[PDB]
Amino acid sequence: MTEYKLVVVGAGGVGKSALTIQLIQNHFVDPTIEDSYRKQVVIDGETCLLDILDTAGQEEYSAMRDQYMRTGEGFLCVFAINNTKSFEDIHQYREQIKRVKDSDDVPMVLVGNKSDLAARTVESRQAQDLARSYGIPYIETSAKTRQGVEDAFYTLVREIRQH
Ligand SMILES: Nc1nc2c(ncn2[C@@H]2O[C@H](COP(=O)(O)OP(=O)(O)O)[C@@H](O)[C@H]2O)c(=O)[nH]1
Ligand SMILES: [Mg+2]
Repeated sequence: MTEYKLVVVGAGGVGKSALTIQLIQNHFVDPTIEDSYRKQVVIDGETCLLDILDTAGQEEYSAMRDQYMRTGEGFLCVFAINNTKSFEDIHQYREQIKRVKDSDDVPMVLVGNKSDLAARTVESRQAQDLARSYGIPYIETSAKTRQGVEDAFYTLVREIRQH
């Protein structure tokens, strides 16, 4: 069976775990433990197996994180739309992924999470522009309402398929 190795990266607190648990278990929810989840799904008719690594356990740029990240095929790069720092951080996360995969074109999607919360501090247009300047998709999402959550992950699989 076709497996898709996915990795969820981004600043602590943006909703990585909430997005993953919503995708896998269909409900909304330890920010230090790092682990992988699996689930058999059908995407565009293809029955397949997602293997999802939920990163945590310190900002980033330890070799330990790379030891975990290196096995990933595609990356879900998440920020929170009310946390400007988490959005600035995407540049670094993207750089770290390119270095660990030793590639200039790694399957990746930008995810603006916490779409249910108002008074956003990152406008959609700006995030759409970042994704476009990177040549990757942008999906907005809420781990809380589930809006956009399948679109974000399934989109990542479609990027893996096309690379
Ligand atoms: N309102 C709202 N809160 C969220 C969302 N996603 C995560 N959270 C909350 O943000 C905090 C961090 O979420 P978590 O998934 O643990 O973030 P992580 O550190 O990136 O794994 C927790 O209070 C979560 O319940 C979301 O989409 N909407
Ligand atoms: Mg977490």
